[PDB]
Amino acid sequence: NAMSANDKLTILWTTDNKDTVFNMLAMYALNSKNRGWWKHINIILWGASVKLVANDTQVQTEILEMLQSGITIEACQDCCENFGVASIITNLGITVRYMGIPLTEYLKNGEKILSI
Repeated sequence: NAMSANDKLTILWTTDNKDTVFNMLAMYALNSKNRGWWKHINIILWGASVKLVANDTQVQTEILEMLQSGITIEACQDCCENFGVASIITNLGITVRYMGIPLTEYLKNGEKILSI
């Protein structure tokens, strides 16, 4: 059946704790992608994290490196619109879309999801 069933990691990134963002989340995602530990890595920006990414240039630098490595990053469009940052987030190369259906599907499909 499925040809990639154990090859994708999803991270639900809600935290705005910079220590955890830099030293756990970005470091593991980048190394995983670059070394082939995970063939596919998707990061969902939803919650306090959306404000952090919009406002913090050091975090933006990490976002750009992650995107360059082939990690996909999508942000909750409701959050982006409520916080007034959709243009900023889109301009970083992050996909902005309504996230309710996607998250539901990821969970229903039995994805491996680290909720940070």
